[PDB]
Amino acid sequence: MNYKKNLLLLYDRPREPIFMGKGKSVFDVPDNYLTDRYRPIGPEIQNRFGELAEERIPVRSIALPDLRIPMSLGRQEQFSLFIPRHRKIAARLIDIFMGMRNIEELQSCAVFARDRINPYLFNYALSVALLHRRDTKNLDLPSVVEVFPDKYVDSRVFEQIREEATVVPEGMRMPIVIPKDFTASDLDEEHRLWYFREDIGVNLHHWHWHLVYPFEASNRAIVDKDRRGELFYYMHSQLIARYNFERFCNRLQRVKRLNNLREPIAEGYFPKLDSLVASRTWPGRVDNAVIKDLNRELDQIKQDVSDLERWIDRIYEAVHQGYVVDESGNRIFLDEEKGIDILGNIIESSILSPNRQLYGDMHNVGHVFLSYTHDPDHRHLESFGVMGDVATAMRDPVFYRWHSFIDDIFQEHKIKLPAYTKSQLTYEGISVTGIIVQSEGAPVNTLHTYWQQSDVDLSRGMDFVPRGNVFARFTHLQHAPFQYVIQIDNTSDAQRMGFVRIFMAPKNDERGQPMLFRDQRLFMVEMDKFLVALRPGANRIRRRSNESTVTIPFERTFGWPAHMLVPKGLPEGFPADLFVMVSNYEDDRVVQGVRDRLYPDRKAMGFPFDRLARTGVDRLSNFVTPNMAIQSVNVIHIDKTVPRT
Amino acid sequence: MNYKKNLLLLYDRPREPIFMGKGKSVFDVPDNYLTDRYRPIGPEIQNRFGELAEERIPVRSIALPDLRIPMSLGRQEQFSLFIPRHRKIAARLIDIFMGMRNIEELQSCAVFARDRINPYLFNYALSVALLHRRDTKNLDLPSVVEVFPDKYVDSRVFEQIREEATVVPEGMRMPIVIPKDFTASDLDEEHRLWYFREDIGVNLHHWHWHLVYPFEASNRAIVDKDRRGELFYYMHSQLIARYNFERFCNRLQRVKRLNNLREPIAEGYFPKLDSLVASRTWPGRVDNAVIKDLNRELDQIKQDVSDLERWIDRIYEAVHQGYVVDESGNRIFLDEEKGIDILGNIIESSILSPNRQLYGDMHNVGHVFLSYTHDPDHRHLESFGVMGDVATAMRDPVFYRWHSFIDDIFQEHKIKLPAYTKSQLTYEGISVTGIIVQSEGAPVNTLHTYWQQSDVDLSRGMDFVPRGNVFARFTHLQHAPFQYVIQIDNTSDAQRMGFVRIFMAPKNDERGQPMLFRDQRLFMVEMDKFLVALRPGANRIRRRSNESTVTIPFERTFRCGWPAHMLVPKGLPEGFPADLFVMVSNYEDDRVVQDYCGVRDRLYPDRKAMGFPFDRLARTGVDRLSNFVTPNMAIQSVNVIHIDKTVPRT
Ligand SMILES: [Cu+2]
Ligand SMILES: [Cu+2]
Ligand SMILES: [Cu+2]
Ligand SMILES: [Cu+2]
Repeated sequence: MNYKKNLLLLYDRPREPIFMGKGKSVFDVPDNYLTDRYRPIGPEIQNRFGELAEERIPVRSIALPDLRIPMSLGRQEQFSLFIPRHRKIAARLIDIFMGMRNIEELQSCAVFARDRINPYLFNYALSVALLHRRDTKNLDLPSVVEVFPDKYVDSRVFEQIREEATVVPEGMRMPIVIPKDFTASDLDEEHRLWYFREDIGVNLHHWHWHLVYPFEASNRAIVDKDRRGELFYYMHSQLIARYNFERFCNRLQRVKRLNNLREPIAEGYFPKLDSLVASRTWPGRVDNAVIKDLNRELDQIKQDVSDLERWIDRIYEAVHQGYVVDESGNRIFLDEEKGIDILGNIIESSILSPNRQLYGDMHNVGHVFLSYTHDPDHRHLESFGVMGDVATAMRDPVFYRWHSFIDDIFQEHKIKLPAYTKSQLTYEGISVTGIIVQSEGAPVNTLHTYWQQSDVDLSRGMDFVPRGNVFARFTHLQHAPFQYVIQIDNTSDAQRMGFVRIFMAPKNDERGQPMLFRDQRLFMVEMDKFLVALRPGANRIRRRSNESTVTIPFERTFGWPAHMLVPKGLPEGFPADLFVMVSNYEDDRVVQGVRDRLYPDRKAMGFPFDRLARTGVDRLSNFVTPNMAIQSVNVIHIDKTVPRT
Repeated sequence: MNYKKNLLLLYDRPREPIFMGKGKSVFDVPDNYLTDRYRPIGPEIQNRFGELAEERIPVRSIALPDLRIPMSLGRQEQFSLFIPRHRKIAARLIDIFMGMRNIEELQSCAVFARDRINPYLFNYALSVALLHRRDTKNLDLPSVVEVFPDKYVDSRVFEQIREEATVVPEGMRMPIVIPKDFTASDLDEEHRLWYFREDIGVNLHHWHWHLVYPFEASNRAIVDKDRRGELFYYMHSQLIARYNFERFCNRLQRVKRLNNLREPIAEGYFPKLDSLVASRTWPGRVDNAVIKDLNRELDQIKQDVSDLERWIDRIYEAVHQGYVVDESGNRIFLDEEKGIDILGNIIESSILSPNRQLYGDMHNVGHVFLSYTHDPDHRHLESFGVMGDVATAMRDPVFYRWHSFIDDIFQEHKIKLPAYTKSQLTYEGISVTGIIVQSEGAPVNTLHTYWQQSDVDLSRGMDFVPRGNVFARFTHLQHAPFQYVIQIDNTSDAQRMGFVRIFMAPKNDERGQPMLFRDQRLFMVEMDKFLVALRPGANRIRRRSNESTVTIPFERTFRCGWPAHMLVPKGLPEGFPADLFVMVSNYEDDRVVQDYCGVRDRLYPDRKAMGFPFDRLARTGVDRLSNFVTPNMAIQSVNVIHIDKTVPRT
């Protein structure tokens, strides 16, 4: 019905009151729905904004549960899911929206609440409700860039957009270029990774992943998605693999973990963002900032660094011991199957953790500590830095250090698992004899990258700005389209089903030597995984880059961003090993890419390379079984700006 | 294509050679496909049976893997999946059929093999392949009663069917009545349970359950179905709950477990079956037979009773300890979630058992011991009794004693789990205020049962019998149709999703008082479990007996779940008092996303343990059902009346 489309109007201009009229419509709000500020002049308003609209949406006056808790968070305050208190507020609001029987009462509850609670919080609470309420399925939620551009764009543009929109008539408006590589100069070598850390695409992917797999909400089934623990491990683990790749393409070494929390943090980061909702800017972190004990009475944070250290010490112990202990006192064993999944829930701290009280909230609390170095006891009445919000956390370099550490902890369980036997990763009969890649107008086994401007309408997000279009020009990494061509022999006499698993790693190390397996296995980034039917004899499989199951199409973002599928490489060319494996789909099958049910692969995530090598294996070229293939690829960057065409 | 329909012709007349022509068709078999006996007279045969056939199916000559192992089992021998050796033979044949490229070779391999290997084995191996192969989905396999009636019918009828078919012309043939209550007289009080033990329906359900959820070495993909261990526990556990119900309706006490294996078995059983494939009869077991150490060199069985006892001693230890140990030496914990599932695989010995070598093959080996009391060292060259075949095991009373024991072991784990808290089984907002049942022409809260003859065409199964129809008349328990009517209040302000869980148990004890929970919880039989959407305020839910998720209709079981006609216990002529119970649980917690009862092909659609409200002990203060209840539950006194009359099928 219309109702579904009418809720989407709530996302329009989040700070403009709901009675101001969104798109080609306007809401006919009761007077008891007006805020205390505006209610005493309600007559002057409803009339003043009503016209020039094709529709007037009526809204029925309902009972409405107490909205005290939802309204506890200030309107001009920041909202983060990492802060203990906010979690309880959001989870309560989510509960209200979720608890509205009809799609009409959801519209009524929403319309009332919208102008009383924190915009950032509202957006989250609604987003979560719509996606998991049963009436509002298969919907198109507007990109959070378009509703909250302040979390994605240098604050400098805002006063240009205001100028352009006020001075120049519609149709003659110039697109606003969004600054790139703007957070640090060349004195900071970290500035080179702007195209990854600060890319709109990857920041959206991270935000959205945490939307669909929350770690604590209310009602366990929403949190309890198949293998979400392992997902949390793997997804974040791939972020760093990809980051470490991009590091090598900018003449840097692999990211160093946060060894220990007492030592200073070398790399500072000023994000250059200005929250229009908080009307303040996000604080920066200086070079050689030190983590400090938190005492944020308001936010309900009373945590010492030693608490964090204690959690880590215990988690390590469990991992080495090989088992954990639940609240009850019983032991649960970190086996080959569910071990990783358990560990994930323990480490991030999802309510699925078998003993939150003992093993703590290790990952999340780390995000808060790192974001509050500048004001840990709230004496300066300052908010958290960028690492305190999932939406912005990936912008900071320290993210990769903290997430690097966390990964090492997971590793110190994976290295305990028994090596995959020759048997276990052989497909009797199947043999892959070669894989290549081809781009139009480029040699074989060669990938190209470059810069590319794209346009986004940030009009819905620009509150109290003259209506019209406001196009912004993003510059971001892009790769030329390509396709894999895989030669597979059956030699069985029957149709064989198989999973094609494609990863890519660097060929050598930072010192220029052909990488060993122990090293290289951790640098393999997944590129594709798809099901294929093989006829007896010979099969030529072809797969386009845009068919990738790791990626989501550009149009959707505006899943990992498509333009970020290929590492940057170097102008002189960057050498890389492309790897493919065909596994026996009958074993890997899940009787029942992203998936809203169960995860469609029985094998562990990162399956060929998650575990250590079997004895005698030393490098990739002798790890291989017949049903695998390696290929030298060369990744060439070109510093030029292509259009979108 | 046609090929799918052509394989179904293999099931036709299992002992008639494949070149004799099945249904309205006949196979055009190569001469190298003929048997050594018939090869030298091929010229005379292909021609002789070519006549009267509409279609002629060609068959291409292929290589054909070595069929030595499949052919090791004699043609006139019995076949059981419990016997270690047979498992290896079948698993190998399954492997051959499974490994054939196209459905042109599946048909070719089959056609060749069919007349060289044991019919019972062939049927199994094919059934398994078809049910789990790629091209052959949704294919309706003929009822195993129709292909092998010898496992389901008193041997006496066979010489009547032969007489009738030879003497009387088609169309004028009288339906052959199948004897009921024929295995024992009234001196044996056990004879009363014929309508359950010997019912075609329940024996088919058991056979089929083991088809779709094997434990067999085979391949891990086929055996590893979601929670099959818990399934094995629950399904068999419900068999005994239902059996114990039917016992109470025949003035008998609850089934006594097999305490210890050294003491005699009081209840003998002569099954009165004659295997036309083995051309012999199944042996009986005498009263006060004792289990004896097996030494069946041929079958590859060298097991002592003490071995069994040792496995039991160890399993008990693990259950009390609260954990098991895998081959590697690590400890795996029998937790609230997966504990039961693990234990199931350990006890039956499914290849999924985390340590077969230590905890043994306890359930299966028990079936063999009990079936070989009459000839344990093979000195008398006799085959196993009825307990040695899944197809027939439920006919013997000892089945329920052995399966009763096994259940007690599972229980020993369940009583360690923490009681469900008031919180855990409350649905905040939902309140069930009443449940009733209504049958056409009968007071409220009253169920009726009776006898009913039905007809089945056993024509496909009657080898070397003049072609035509051969209808057999089965007498079996039946219940009058009914429907539940459940009054549920929402009081929330939002549409609430809920699982309706319906069980039924006996009302009072031996002394005539309300049964206590500790006792009654184990006698609750599942009657239905279905999803329901509740509007704010008041909701009147109605559910027909024939919509039950525990059951499958008549049509299926005569051409899979529990037979529909066996859904209701028999009750008494004077009326049998019973507590009907319903619970509405919060489906959001119980949901298993996903796009029934015992057999579901997909993952199991319920996060809660099987049995749910009654699998665990009572929380403190609870004592009987009427104070176990939460608002979202309801109890109702039902009365089950039997009437000794034979209704027609209409
Ligand atoms: Cu994250
Ligand atoms: Cu993080
Ligand atoms: Cu069984
Ligand atoms: Cu059994």
